[PDB]
Amino acid sequence: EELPVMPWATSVASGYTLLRDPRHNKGLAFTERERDAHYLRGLLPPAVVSQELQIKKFMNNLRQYQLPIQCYMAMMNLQETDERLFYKLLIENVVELLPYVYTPTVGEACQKYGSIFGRPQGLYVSLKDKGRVLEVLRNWPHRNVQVICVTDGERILGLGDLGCQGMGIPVGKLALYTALGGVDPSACLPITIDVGTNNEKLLNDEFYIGLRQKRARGEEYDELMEEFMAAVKTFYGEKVLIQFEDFANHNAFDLLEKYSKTHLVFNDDIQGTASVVLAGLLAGEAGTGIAELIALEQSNNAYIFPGLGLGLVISGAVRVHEDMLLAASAALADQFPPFTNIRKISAYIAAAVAAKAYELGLATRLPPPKDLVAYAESCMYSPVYRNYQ
Amino acid sequence: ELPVMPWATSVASGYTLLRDPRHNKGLAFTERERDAHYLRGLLPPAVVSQELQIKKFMNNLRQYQLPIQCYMAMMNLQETDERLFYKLLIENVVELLPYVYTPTVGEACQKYGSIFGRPQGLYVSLKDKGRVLEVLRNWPHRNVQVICVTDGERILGLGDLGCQGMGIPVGKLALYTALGGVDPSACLPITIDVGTNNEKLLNDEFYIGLRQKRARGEEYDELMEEFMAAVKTFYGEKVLIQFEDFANHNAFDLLEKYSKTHLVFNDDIQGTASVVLAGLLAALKMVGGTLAEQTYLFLGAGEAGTGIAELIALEMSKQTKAPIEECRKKVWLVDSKGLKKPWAHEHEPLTTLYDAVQSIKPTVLIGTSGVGRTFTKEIVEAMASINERPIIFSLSNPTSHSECTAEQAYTWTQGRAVFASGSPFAPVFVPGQSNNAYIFPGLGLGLVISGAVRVHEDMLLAASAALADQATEENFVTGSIFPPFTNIRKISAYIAAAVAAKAYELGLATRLPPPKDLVAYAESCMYSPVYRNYQ
Amino acid sequence: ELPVMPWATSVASGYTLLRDPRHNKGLAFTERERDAHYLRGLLPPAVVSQELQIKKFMNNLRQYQLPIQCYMAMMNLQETDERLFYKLLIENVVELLPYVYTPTVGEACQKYGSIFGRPQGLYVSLKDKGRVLEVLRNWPHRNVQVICVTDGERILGLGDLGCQGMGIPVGKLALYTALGGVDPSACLPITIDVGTNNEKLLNDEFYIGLRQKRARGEEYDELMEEFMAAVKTFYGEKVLIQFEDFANHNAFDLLEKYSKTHLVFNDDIQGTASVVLAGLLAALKMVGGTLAEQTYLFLGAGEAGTGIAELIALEMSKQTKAPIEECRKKVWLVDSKGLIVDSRKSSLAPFKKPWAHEHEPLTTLYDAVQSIKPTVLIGTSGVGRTFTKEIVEAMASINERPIIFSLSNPTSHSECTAEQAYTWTQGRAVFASGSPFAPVEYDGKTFVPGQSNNAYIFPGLGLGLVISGAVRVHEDMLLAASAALADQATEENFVTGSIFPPFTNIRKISAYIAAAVAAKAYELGLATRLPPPKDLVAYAESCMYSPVYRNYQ
Amino acid sequence: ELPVMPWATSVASGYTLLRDPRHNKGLAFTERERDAHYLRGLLPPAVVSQELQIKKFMNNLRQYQLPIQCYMAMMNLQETDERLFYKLLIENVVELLPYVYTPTVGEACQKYGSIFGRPQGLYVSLKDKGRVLEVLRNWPHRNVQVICVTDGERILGLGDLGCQGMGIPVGKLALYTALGGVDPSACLPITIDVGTNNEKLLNDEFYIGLRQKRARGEEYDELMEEFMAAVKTFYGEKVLIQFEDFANHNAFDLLEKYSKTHLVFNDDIQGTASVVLAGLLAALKMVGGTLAEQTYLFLGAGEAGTGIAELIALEMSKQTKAPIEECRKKVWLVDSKGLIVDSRKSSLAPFKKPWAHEHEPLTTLYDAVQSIKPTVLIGTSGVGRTFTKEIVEAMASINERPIIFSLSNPTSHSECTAEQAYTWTQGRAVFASGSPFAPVEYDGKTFVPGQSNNAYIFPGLGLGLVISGAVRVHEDMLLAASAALADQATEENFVTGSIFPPFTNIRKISAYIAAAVAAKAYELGLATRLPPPKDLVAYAESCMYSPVYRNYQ
Repeated sequence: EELPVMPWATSVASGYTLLRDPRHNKGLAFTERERDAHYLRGLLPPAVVSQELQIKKFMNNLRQYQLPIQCYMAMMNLQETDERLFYKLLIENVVELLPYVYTPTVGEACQKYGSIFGRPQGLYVSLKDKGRVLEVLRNWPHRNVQVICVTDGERILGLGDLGCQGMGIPVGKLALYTALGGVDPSACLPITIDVGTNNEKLLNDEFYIGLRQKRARGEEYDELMEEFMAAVKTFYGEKVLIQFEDFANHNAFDLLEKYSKTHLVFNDDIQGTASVVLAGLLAGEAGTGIAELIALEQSNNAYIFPGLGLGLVISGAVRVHEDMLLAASAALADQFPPFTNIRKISAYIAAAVAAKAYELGLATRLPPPKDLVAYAESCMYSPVYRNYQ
Repeated sequence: ELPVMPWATSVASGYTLLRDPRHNKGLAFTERERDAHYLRGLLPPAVVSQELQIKKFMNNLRQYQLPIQCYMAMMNLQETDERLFYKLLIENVVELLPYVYTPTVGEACQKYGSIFGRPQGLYVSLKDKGRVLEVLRNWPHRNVQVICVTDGERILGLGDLGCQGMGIPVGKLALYTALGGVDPSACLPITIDVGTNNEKLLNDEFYIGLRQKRARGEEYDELMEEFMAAVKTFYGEKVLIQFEDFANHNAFDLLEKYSKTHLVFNDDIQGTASVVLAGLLAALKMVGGTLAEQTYLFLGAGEAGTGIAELIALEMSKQTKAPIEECRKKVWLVDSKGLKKPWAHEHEPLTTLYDAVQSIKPTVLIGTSGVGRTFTKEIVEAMASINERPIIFSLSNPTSHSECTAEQAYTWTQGRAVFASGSPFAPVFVPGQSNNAYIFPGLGLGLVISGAVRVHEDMLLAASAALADQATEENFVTGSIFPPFTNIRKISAYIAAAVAAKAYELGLATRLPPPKDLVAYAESCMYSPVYRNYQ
Repeated sequence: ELPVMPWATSVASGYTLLRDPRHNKGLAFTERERDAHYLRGLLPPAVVSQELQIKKFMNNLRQYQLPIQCYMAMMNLQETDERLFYKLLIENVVELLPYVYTPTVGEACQKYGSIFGRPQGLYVSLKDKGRVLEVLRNWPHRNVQVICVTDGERILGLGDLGCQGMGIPVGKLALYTALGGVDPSACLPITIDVGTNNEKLLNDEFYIGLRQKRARGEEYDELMEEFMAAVKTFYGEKVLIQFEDFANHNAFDLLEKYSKTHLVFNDDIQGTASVVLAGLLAALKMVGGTLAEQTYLFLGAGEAGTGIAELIALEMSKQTKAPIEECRKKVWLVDSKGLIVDSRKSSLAPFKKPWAHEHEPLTTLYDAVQSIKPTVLIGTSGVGRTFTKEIVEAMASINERPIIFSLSNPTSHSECTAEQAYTWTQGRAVFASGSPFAPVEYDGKTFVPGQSNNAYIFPGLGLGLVISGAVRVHEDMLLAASAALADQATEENFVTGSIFPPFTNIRKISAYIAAAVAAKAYELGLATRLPPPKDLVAYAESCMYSPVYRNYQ
Repeated sequence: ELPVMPWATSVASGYTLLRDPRHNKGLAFTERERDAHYLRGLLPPAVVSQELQIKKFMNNLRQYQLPIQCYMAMMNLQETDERLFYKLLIENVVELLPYVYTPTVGEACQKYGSIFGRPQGLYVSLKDKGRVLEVLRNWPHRNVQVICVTDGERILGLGDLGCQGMGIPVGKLALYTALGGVDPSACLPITIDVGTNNEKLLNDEFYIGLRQKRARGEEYDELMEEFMAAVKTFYGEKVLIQFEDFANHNAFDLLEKYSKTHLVFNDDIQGTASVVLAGLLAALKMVGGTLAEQTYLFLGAGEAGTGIAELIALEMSKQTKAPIEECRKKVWLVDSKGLIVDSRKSSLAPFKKPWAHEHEPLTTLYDAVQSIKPTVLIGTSGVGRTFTKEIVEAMASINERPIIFSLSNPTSHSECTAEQAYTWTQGRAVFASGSPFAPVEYDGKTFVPGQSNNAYIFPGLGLGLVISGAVRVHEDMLLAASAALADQATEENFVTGSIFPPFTNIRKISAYIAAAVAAKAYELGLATRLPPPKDLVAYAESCMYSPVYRNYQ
């Protein structure tokens, strides 16, 4: 078409290019044959160390950090250096690590985001990108995005407006879509929309990473959000999931009402909460969201969103329907069970969500497979290291 | 005839640029650099200066409870934003030296397998026999100037740490860059893995080396010969090979052999001799007297022990104009068996150090035993009884292995001792650290900038005299014989100029003709870690 | 469990961008693109349009004295600026087809080693046994849609050219892209090298293949089985495997076996059948008559001869509702031993047996023409000048408008020329050839003989399978393609003597063929791209690769 | 403070390796190299040596009908496999010099836009004012040793070809590599585009330059000053800047100005004087006599005529220890108005005045020959057939062995042919020409007249400057190069009539010239690679780039 394209060059990763790619880096788990074939001989010490031994070593060091924020920083650095090791470690130690990678330590990470800023994660779209949102998306090196987790940072947990530093939440949430729901991490895209912040402490902080101005509202905000949602559809198509999160309530409801008619969209604070509380049973975002779903039919949202996201992706759903939330709740209640078997739980939720998408005529991956549970499991990302040619 | 690696070059942009520690500026990339290199959106909107990034990193680093955690964060920084790492290190050298170098670097080697993070340096093992050149070809920097090589057999006073000895050459080269201005892209840390005799490491599931006992004799010699031939073939005649943390017999044999055919330096032998001699020249400028009027007694007669003693005798002969054999008579050493061959003078056989202190009556006492608490209250009180201002050097590293602490040296002598240590000590009197990092960066720079092809003993004398010339009344009043590390870049420039002048004078320099102002020339050659602006 | 290749991605700039034929625009990079991708100074100041670059290339190409030199310049262009190559090919298709396809491509295969330039395609040899999957992993495009594979044993009528047979699939795929709109990044030309029986090539110091005689039997079978299993493992169930230039027994065996397990077709058998049936339907629309009323006589009874005869009998059975066995009765073929007859049955190759009707033996084509009195004569012999003056005059005595197809390639192998067909029939023959012939001036008229080029069918058939997500080729898709092409042949081309529409409107023709093939895939329950779009012609067009330059960020 | 380009390095493999002309070996990659660099399957099975690739290339090249087609194939090879290009060029230098260099390179400049293929060199235009350093940063080789630059105002005898003048520095640098052993990665061809006064090019839709008239004065000066400052800033004090194909006055001004601040050579001015002086020293070695004993007469008193005359007078002053003014006394020149004499001084261009000796005015060359009775006659007029039968016969009457140099280029402009020189002197002329003539059969002998090709001198001169780390060019280095080239002319070439040794041994010749130039740099205190090696010939040879393929890890 007429729109500009990024010219991408592809080559075999070897040497430090391979060691510095978190998607391909195995660290000391590269075998002697892989080291010889990819020009790593001498760049690594002689020992070949399995994924399991690397997990053990990482957990031993992590437990020696005095502060939870230091465990969070070591986890983010791991995610951005050896992705497969990060996901396998997270899956195997989910109960111990969820408080570090997610709530509550992820909230403290957003408060201190500027001061602890390390390896770059996610994509930032600000007011300075007006008229250029598509151009910003073209810098993202993964073409086939399936799940976007987006925030404007206005309502981070119970911590309020954390502006551009709200990025820690979509980054944390997507790690859970991968670890708990098996969504491929290369298909995940955390986004922060920076329209300024009303947080005076952050506006005075020399380490703040966002636009140093008060929060845009009304038409200026609306125009950027409309350009963003149009750019996401133009570039990623009709099937991309846009998961809104940690937006202020009036905005969260307006965004959900508007974009749920034109895109595949859901708001975990409104809909995920309503779904998990209903599954449990069997006046804001949560209060009215839950009340509505009750009338229609640990309370952690991570029991529902990973399986729900997986169910939408595997069915090629183009819209989220309230009946999918009812199906996700019934599937969870049929299984609260612990987070130790979250992958099996997510497969059952994904199969129930996918079945509803087919029944409502909202699925595009046609015809539906006969066993949706086995199909969901076959689609789940496995963080076991690959063997290299 | 030899195979070559086909390298492809392209403009770094996007994540390729962000993941290259040599070019990554993090949030310091300007809006124009972000637009030009496809970073827009990959980074949050703020542009954050190198100075703000230093402040942020130091704030976080000070919150780590353990020194090893500070070391780990420093290694990760070196391997993510190297300019930031070097600028931070230079500006906070006094605070950070104990974390990036001695003593924490020793603990890093002990735990190296368990804390393994980003890959650093090059490993050459017994499995690479007949393929050493092929291994060097994998190193992505063609113009190597300084190689720091070890086999991990003598790590500080911690003994055999095998392949885990890599932490020392990695730390040493960070100091050649930060303190001496050697370009980091021209630095190559190497560990030679021939196995280890450390049974705990051989049993450790996290050990990173060959899980075998050390090779010795012909098998070892053949690998070392192939390694030294490969280094000359690939990097030429002017590459500096700095040997470090080798066991004593091996260290002396390697130095004797390769100093005739390559530009080589053994920091444990020669760097130590140079820094201690400078310390002695400075101490004599603070307390009075000459080198010839002194009586020397060493505890430990290995690399450091005989290394220092040999240079003391050399400087004494240049001043007195007398033969070196005569200058050796007033220098004594005590090994594990009691009171290497040029030092065995005619004397009654004594076993304990205390009995040697009473019989010899030294004015200078130097500890290089690698054994802790060997300088007892009795020995230090005897030194204070024999001399008005006894000169005591307790050099054994790490801190637990030190012969005595600074607190002990000043308390037992009633504040009369002239103290210097190998380990970093807190003020009591500001104890001087007889740190080799005062000499090797400037010495290394001096050899590189002059295009020296051989190290000569007179360059060690020139390096010692230039460091002593930097020790003024400003540091003497505090009780420190050495100038502080705060002005290490200026000190290194003076050392480099003195070493380069010596190379030209001896006909060993190849960068001809010599520049007129060698100090200004050394400074102009020093790597600056200020961020570059990008096209 | 299987090993994977670790691929690294980065923004192409400078010489990396200039040396990538997929992104290189040469002097068409704008000043803004040059600034953004570090090209400023690497190129002279002028910005030169794709249209000006086409003109400049065509000017230079017309100055080469030898057709092989035009072919070499075309291959070098394909491997330096592929968008320019495809746009130039589409715009100058009539002029360039003889250089990039038959006949020049036959000469290119004969001289392939001596003219070897930029690497094209993938070679899988006997030395790759047990490592075929590893070889496929070196191919830098993961989502392959169309594979054109050869072992080079039957190149045109030239026989065995071994590893140098690679010129054919490379040429065919450029036509799937230029004429059918298949994305070139989704095309994969493959040569399977099992050696060659060509003694001249084995003695040639410039030969590029294994310097051995052809492997046969078990060793060959095991490599082919490993190859077909590797293609399915790596590219999935929907990849199209188009077999080409295989010798006849092998071609029929490969087609019978792999058509049950993969999406396959053999262009020499099925593609030829489909274009020739379209030509016959067009000839009958031009001159009147039905398929059933005809009497057919073929010279040559191999891949093309029997493949075409089968599709004629099949189309006839659909039109008449009669059994296919009854429809084969007025179809006759002459091989190297003479007329194929019932008395010869025991010694015939199986593909010949359905055509062995009861009849006295006849040893020459002339005798077969006089005894059988065909209304349609088709040459697929590989032997030039076999449609003699006497044979063509007998056709013109037997028929008011004899239908004569001289399909053997390259040109020197044609059974007769267009000049001969029109002169020898006093301008009454309905003529078509495999080789391009110039217009013929006869009496006061100009005759433009149609070329029964497989490229009229395979690009659209390939696109139709891809866009519908077809998992199997069905014979009814070949009939749908033939009917779609014949529907494009009108009075506009008939008035000039051409039974085919010209290649100038090939993109539109391929869209109609693709839509008819895709409709057939949906109707037969063989399509996986569900649901079918309502307008399959508009859908086919929307899927076609456009070689217009992109604008770069 | 200045911005830097962030460069990323990685191991080349697959198509990245095949598309890099510096590393690409084509079919010469061994099976082990193919396995190690992910090429298995990307190439056909045969491993074909560098020698076989040279043979294959030469076979194809000889089949092109047009010389420009040979040139295009050569440029495409240079930009696909440079080691193959250089090894082929070295081995076939006599045959290929007329295609890669003069005269075909001039035709290439005239048609540069219409034949534009793979990008070569760097373009700096008026649009780059204030950004010249930024343009140099896009060049992917950091350690440039030799820059060949033009503004294309005077290409051979073809005039102003503007931006299309790039073909000359590209050709000249291929010769610094092939003939002199300068590493090609250290060579940088540059065209400065300030517009063109060529109306045919400004009207040509395929012109590649700024479509404007040529800038002059301050605008031109400011770009040239920024360019020369950028070259020093980025490449240092030791980079060689070789000016070429500039108009006479501009070339003079640029050489006078930048010779004081940079390492600067103008091949047209300085290389020409050096090669003709070498021819004269060799002619005198062949037939006997000294420079001082000769009487010189030139037809043409321009850049070449006066440049050569000055270098002859300079060498004569060194040999005799006499002032150069005394050495100019037996050197005479005839311009378009006749003999340059003292009485004409008021109307002469200042550069002609040192040659205006006292003498009666003479209007024809014939009268000048009869009156002056030269022993040496040199044609630098640009006017063909001005060395008439009468003139050549008079030279043979005056001298037993007349030395006749007909240096005007191309052969159509030559003052006389080799056939004419030998016939008109009964085989007694010592003849050389600027352009090649075929051997001459006269009496029972074969005469091979030598050519005053600048390519004999500049490769070795450039190498001599590079290897010694010279910071300035001195006129004595030109004398050392001439003496070194003449020393290579032996009885082996004299017996055939050639005063120059053949180009077949050019690598050895260049090593001797390089050693003599380097020795001169050390002697004059202009060399920085200190101390000088003891054997400068062996040192020059050890520095020469060898185009034999590397083995890959």
